[PDB]
Amino acid sequence: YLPPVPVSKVVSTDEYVARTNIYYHAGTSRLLAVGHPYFPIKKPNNNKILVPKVSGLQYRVFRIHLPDPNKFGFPDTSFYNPDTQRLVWACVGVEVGRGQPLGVGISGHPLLNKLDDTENASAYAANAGVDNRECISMDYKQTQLCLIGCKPPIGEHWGKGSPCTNVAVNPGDCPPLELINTVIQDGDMVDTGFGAMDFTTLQANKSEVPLDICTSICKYPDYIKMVSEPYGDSLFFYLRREQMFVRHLFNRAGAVGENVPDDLYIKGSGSTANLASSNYFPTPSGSMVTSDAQIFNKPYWLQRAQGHNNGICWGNQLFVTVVDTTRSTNMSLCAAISTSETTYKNTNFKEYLRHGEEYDLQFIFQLCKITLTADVMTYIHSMNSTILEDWNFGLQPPPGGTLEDTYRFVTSQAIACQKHTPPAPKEDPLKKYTFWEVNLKEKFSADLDQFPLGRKFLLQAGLKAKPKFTLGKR
Amino acid sequence: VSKVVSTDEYVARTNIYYHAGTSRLLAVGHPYFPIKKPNNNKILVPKVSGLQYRVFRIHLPDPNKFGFPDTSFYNPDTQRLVWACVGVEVGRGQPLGVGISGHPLLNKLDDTENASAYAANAGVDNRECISMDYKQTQLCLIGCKPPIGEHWGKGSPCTNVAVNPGDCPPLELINTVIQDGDMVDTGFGAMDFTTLQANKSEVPLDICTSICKYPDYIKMVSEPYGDSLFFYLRREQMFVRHLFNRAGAVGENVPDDLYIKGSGSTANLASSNYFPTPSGSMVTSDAQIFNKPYWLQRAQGHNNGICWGNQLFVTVVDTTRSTNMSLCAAISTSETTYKNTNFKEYLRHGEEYDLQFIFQLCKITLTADVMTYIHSMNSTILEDWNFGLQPPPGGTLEDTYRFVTSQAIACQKHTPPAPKEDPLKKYTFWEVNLKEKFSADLDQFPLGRKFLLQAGLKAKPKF
Amino acid sequence: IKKPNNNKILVPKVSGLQYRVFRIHLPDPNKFGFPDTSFYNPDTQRLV
Amino acid sequence: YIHSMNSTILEDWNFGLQPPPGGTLEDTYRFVTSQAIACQKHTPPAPK
Repeated sequence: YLPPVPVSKVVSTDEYVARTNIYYHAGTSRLLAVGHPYFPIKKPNNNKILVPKVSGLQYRVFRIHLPDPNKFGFPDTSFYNPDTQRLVWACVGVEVGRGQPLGVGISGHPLLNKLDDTENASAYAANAGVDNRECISMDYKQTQLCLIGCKPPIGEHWGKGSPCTNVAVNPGDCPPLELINTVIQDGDMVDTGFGAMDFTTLQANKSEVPLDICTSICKYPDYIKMVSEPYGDSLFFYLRREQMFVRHLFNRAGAVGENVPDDLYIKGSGSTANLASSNYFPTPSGSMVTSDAQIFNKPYWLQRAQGHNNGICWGNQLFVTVVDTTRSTNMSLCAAISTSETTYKNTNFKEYLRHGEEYDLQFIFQLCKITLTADVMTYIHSMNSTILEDWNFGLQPPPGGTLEDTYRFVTSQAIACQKHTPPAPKEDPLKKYTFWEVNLKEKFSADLDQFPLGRKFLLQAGLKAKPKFTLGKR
Repeated sequence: VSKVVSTDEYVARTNIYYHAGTSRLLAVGHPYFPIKKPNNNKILVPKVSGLQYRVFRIHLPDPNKFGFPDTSFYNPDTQRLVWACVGVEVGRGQPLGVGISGHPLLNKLDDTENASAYAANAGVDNRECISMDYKQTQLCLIGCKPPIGEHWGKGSPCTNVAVNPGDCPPLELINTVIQDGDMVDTGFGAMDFTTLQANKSEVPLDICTSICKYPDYIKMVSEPYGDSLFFYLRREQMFVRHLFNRAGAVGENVPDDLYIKGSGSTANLASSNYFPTPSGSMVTSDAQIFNKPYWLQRAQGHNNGICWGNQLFVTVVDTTRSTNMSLCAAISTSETTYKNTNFKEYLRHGEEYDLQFIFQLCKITLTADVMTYIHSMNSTILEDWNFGLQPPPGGTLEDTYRFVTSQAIACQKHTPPAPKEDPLKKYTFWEVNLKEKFSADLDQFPLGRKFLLQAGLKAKPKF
Repeated sequence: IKKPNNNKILVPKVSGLQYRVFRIHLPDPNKFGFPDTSFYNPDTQRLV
Repeated sequence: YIHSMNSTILEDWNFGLQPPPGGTLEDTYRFVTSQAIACQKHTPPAPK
């Protein structure tokens, strides 16, 4: 309804939204974490962990919340009746601080699938034995990237799907592969260049790769999928950098999975008629870091983006994804169980492994208003109705009469508390999805000049009315 | 627009007033329990006492059907008519006197008011025959939605600790619609004794099975439209009389550090539980809230005396008339030497109210906002009106006739399901029909002329 | 009510005879949105 | 007069120091945790 008829050409978010005259910033200072690089340290008898597995290799998701435009007001509001009009945060600019010293903590595995070196063969190697696996480590591809939007980022991975049923499933068959997209979660594992997939399922050996990735299913972001969003709300911006190069050239150790056609060579003799393993694998090697590759510690100013979405954070909500390989340093240390004896005894000493983390979030914001027609209300509810859930705004559809309400009696009880300890209604439909959280809703300064970040923005766009305290000469 | 508005906005007041009312009421029953044939489940006598609550559902006929001496002043197309309730009365004819109740086996230890010596040891089944008076109370409740009560009750405990037999059940606050026949508080609080009291002897008969309930003014008035009640009045009083003990195994011992260990007779701790004996006080002719007119102009809710769906509610409870007349019949009229074996004893109990209602007539103009706002409030209202349409279906049907002719066309007629109108039909309670009783004159009635007297403008023919 | 060996309360002691204090916080009105705030200056002024 | 009455009042507002400059200019905010190994943010007492 309303007079004209439903033409299908979308509006881009700077159509209806209006940019206010006023700006803000707040944010947390920093964060830490420690952890063991390889695996979590737990109470051995229990299943509960004393320590989680932690590394820079872990995708770190971050989700931030903002105060209500209606409840949280501001020094000059003059421009709106809350009846017909509402307000929304807009994200003009973003920072990421990283304060660690830069270095690599690497990793490896105590049993690695390996056969031989293919680089220079001075003799024909032996034949497949029983469990020749060995203890080997490797560096990883270096990577830096940043992700910003109101919907979570969406990665992808390989997986084993169900094959169409023809060949009777035989243990040891080559399993079918399938390419699967999924939401990114916290603690998730960067690719090593060995691909986003499930090793533990798809590799029965489990010894093919270092511990960290062997456990989990690594994921990789899809620009194709994500940016495809005709809203732009998944992500309206990003940057990325990565590098890799080859180091060593090896063979797999195990029974040949799928045989080589013999017509591809000429028949051998002695042990040369015995085909050594044809499965080769490269050795990824991280490269030299630099000071200038950092995509961090530097301001960005995001005005136009690829989607209709322009810098709008719907539902008081904003996301950031961060990937750094530079700070991956894992420090080693030991405490001696006996400090008496003056002779060095490896048994006296238990070496220990911990890892650092540091982070910053500092967020400019510009406030914004919406004028409401049904047309407006149509699209958004059409777009996503949940935004007309939390925010009525003030209104259900333009009648928007109240609900003959339930006003809550749960406030304290007799130890009944299923007025809910099985908690309150609605949800985050993504609440199941684990990832890290911070509330800023308390922090906002009314003027920027207090902070190092902001004044840059005052500097960047220049000062219209420069701060004047009538000090200095009069 | 959101945010409910004062009904006097869109409603307009007319120039016409009407009156109707029942002739009267007179009720008889047994106070303590209902009577039924011993083998049968059918009631021989219904249980009746003043202590029981009284609900009154009062229908009105749709005024839009009610032709006026001049109907021209409105258009039946664009508009409707809905009744406004200006003023309300409650008649009571019984002579004022107080009833009473008790129980033949009452859990009791001893008198705690004065003790010259430490008590004895609890035996088995020391319960006694003792009675007490209930708190005096008067209240009145008026509105277009059912009066909302509340009570304590047992909820589902947290599942952590395994409940052993005799453990303390957790407690819960439970709203419900108020039903007729339910019991006033005795001062023992609104809850279900049946569930939370296994002894069944902890209170006098009348309330033992039922659930005493009490109106929660907050949640009631908390309704946005006020349609639960737009008005009320309340009076009650109580004072203490006796001080007793519960007799039974102690559920939870007192921490010893709260006292000093005794010895001999003082070694055993007497029952810790005390419960009061509530007492009604002197009744008076002055505090009666009945037999006197009321005038409802402005209420707490945005609803101003608007009765939606031709429906209006009255909830009235009083203990002042609780008088229980006792009577006796003789099984043998011969002997002149009296014998207690000769007489059967019975208890019957009277009840009398009366109802007279003013009404004012009101028209509603429509727009979309109007139509929606109501439909927002309660859409069932428009159903009883003629607006909301609702195109029907129905292209074709195949009648095959005839069916009892047993060449089989299928087996067929399945659509009774919607005589159903009252959603509260599950709730049984007192009923009255005024629909016939309207009249267009306030002069011929005792009540009405006061309405004129108050607002003035006596207008009567000449003689 | 408390577990007999424990020091932790099983049930809180409650009776009408107990006094009741109520502390009531308000949020700072100097952060708080008004349909029109221009009637004052947040610099030279305050709100309580 | 206010500072006479109760000085703690001026703290909760702005107005940290007597005429119109502003600021408590040593360093302010810090957090050392997230997940649980290192001895918690609450090993130090609550200052406020």
